[PDB]
Amino acid sequence: TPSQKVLARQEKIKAVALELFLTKGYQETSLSDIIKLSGGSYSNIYDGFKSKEGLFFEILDDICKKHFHLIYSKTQEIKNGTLKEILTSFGLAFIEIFNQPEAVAFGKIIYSQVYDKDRHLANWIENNQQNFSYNILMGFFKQQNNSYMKKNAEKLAVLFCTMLKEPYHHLNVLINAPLKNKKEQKEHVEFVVNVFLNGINS
Amino acid sequence: TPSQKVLARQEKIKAVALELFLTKGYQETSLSDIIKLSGGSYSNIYDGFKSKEGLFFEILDDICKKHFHLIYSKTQEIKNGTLKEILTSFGLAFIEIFNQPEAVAFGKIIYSQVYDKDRHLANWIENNQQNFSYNILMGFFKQQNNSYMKKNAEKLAVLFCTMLKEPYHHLNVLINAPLKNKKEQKEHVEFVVNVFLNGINS
Ligand SMILES: C[C@H](CCC(=O)O)[C@H]1CC[C@H]2[C@@H]3[C@H](O)C[C@@H]4C[C@H](O)CC[C@]4(C)[C@H]3C[C@H](O)[C@]12C
Ligand SMILES: C[C@H](CCC(=O)O)[C@H]1CC[C@H]2[C@@H]3[C@H](O)C[C@@H]4C[C@H](O)CC[C@]4(C)[C@H]3C[C@H](O)[C@]12C
Repeated sequence: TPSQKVLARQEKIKAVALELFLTKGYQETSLSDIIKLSGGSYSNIYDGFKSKEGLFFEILDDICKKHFHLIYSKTQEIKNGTLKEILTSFGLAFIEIFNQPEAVAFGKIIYSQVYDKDRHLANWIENNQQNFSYNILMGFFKQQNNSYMKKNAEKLAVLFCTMLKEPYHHLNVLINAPLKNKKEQKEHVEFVVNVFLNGINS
Repeated sequence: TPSQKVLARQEKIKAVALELFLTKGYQETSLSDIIKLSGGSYSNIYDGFKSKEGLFFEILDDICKKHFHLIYSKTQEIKNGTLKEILTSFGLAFIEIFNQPEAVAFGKIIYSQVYDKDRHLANWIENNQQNFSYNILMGFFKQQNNSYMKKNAEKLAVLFCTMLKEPYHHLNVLINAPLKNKKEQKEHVEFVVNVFLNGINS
């Protein structure tokens, strides 16, 4: 199929771009480096492919796609679980994802574009909001028969993700702070989930 | 006094460096730009002054100094306040600080050094840990007659700061997301403080 061939060609460009970002560095690599090693599989493929910035985000697209399904799965298959159980389910999958060297390596690439005048990053977030994981949590919240939970559902989703993620991913990215091993991951999830549901007065 | 003169000279270099970072851009400005406009007030002042990186952190030093005292004040003068009251006191001062364009402008400078091979940033955090604000919260926690609060005091301090700060400062920095106006600041503090103390089951 001509369509399959196109997709295959696209997966080729991105795989090259990725290997360069990883091998040579994001800042070091120009589009042309990408076109050269993509050989006759480019010519001009240009839709998210006009710049190395677009390619990175086309790649990040895929990664976030795979992140969602994967978190949705540990979630989808739970037996009428309590809030606690779906909360710690999501948590484990979420936190494991952000303690992979890949989370950090892409993290660094994003942080480095802080002075991008082209603003590819703003567009990406502005136009990929539906594909973020917290929409899963936000979804379970509105299901709950709690007016507080239902009216604050989005803010709560973001708040819980942050609690699990936050000082830590940021320190990983900026100064290469060590990742959490699964034991630590589990610990922190229980910890956060408890404060979150029950608060510290107890 | 010769010492006063030295300090004055130092405040001159940093004030120049700051104006350049703000006016010309951090990445755009080299040490020499700083030395030229500092005129005869440099020659080689070199202790945190050997690089533009050192100057930035010498400046950040001062800013974090002023941030601490200021937060300590809204805190220090409270009448045997409940955890709630010192929590919302700290919160307001903390969150107001991070919704100033200055927080964001320095935020951008830090994020941009993600590929700094000299690692000035790691040293700065590694060697300025005592001067961070959460040490204030960590301090009130250990005072509380709660074994949970006292044994987790540090993790709780960091956790509360994060809840107030986190998706938001990060989005401010990377994509220039809008700041919170004081009304929104207050709202978010009450919100966070409540989940934090009482959890969402209620
Ligand atoms: C918290 C909120 C979205 C909640 C979430 O993590 O799903 C904000 C905070 C930082 C933003 C994130 C990052 O700066 C970019 C990240 C890329 C990751 O692989 C997933 C999305 C990603 C993490 C972004 C999604 C979303 O805009 C983030 C995560
Ligand atoms: C949360 C924890 C420290 C808690 C705190 O904010 O006081 C971590 C997260 C991000 C780190 C911070 C930033 O990347 C650098 C920030 C500079 C700010 O003006 C104050 C400290 C500052 C904010 C850093 C202090 C500390 O290492 C931070 C804040």
